[PDB]
Amino acid sequence: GAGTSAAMRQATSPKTILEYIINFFTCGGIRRRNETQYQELIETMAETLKSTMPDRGAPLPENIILDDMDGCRVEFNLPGENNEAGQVIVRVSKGDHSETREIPLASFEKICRALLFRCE
Repeated sequence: GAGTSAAMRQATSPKTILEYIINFFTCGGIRRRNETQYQELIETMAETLKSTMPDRGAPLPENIILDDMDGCRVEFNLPGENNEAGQVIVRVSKGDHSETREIPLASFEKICRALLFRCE
C-alpha cells in the first residue's frame, strides 16, 4: 500500500533539521532553496502556537512540541526566571537519534511574537 508518505519525508537527518531551525531564528529568508523548507516551519509553528494562544501578543507557550518535523520529534524549551543561561534549549530526536542545542531567548521569542503577528 501507499503508506510511505511520512517515511518519504523523514529521509532528512534530525541534526540537519535542528541546524536549519537555528539558521531560521538567527537569520531566516534566503532566496535560493530556503523559502519552501522554512515556509513549512513558519506555518507549522504559527498554527500550533495560535492554537494554544488566546490570539496574539499574550505570553507564548514555554514548551513547543513538534513530533512530526521531518519524522523527527523536536521540543522547544523556553527558560524560567531561575534559569541562569537565559537561552532556549532545542531538543530534536528520532528513535536512536538525539540532538540538543541552544539559541538566544531574544531571537526565538521575537521571531515567535512576529510569527503570531505574521499569521494576521
